[PDB]
Amino acid sequence: XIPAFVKFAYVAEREDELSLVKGSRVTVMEKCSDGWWRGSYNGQIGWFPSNYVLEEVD
Amino acid sequence: XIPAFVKFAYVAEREDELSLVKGSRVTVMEKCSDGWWRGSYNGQIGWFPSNYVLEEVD
Amino acid sequence: XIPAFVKFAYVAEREDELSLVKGSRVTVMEKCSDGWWRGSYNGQIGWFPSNYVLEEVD
Amino acid sequence: XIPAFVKFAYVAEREDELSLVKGSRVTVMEKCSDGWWRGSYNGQIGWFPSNYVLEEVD
Ligand SMILES: [Zn+2]
Ligand SMILES: [Zn+2]
Ligand SMILES: [Zn+2]
Ligand SMILES: [Zn+2]
Ligand SMILES: [Zn+2]
Ligand SMILES: [Zn+2]
Ligand SMILES: [Zn+2]
Ligand SMILES: [Zn+2]
Ligand SMILES: [Zn+2]
Ligand SMILES: [Zn+2]
Repeated sequence: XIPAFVKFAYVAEREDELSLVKGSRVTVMEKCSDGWWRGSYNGQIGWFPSNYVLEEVD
Repeated sequence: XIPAFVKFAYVAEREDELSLVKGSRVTVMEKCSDGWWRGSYNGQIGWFPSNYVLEEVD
Repeated sequence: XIPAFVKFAYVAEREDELSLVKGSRVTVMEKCSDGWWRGSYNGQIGWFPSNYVLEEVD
Repeated sequence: XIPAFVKFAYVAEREDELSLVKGSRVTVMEKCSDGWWRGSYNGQIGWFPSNYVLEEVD
């Protein structure tokens, strides 16, 4: 599975979305061609807009 | 928007799924990395598993 | 199935939501305890917040 | 939040579904008029069909 870093804060707006905390690491489980990604953070799973994060370049 | 052709029949199992008629042409609007695609057929819009279809860009 | 009248305009904000036009009639197919309802209007199906509509009293 | 007890085992068939262990207690957070309920069990959150469970308010 694929890690990404939160560049911008995101407050979940629907119950199946994941709130993103600026500076944290999320695990991306799934990508959609429309730019919504599904991932996990701190025991929570859900959808977020991909342009709030940047995939880790290791 | 992209055409795909139905190889195997698929009965919608959830309310947001599209039933696929064998041999028919569907318009794929969206693709997700877990193999679910979203498309339309004869007025209807829904998700379906991509291993039941075959993409065209021929 | 159960008709309702749109009291307030709603512009769909996710792809599985239904835009509501002020004054139109929607068919409600499903209600959720959190207040999201699923219905159809003019060949479109999707979710909307129930407090934008009023169930028809006939 | 409301307890329900699992009568029949259920294997999650979609990524947003909850697997139900027979005999276990789940917390139902939400109910939809088509018979899908959303609940939690041992850290996990997901949808499941309500005819596999039995509500308590005893
Ligand atoms: Zn927004
Ligand atoms: Zn999408
Ligand atoms: Zn790194
Ligand atoms: Zn199936
Ligand atoms: Zn998926
Ligand atoms: Zn809103
Ligand atoms: Zn809900
Ligand atoms: Zn009337
Ligand atoms: Zn099933
Ligand atoms: Zn439903």
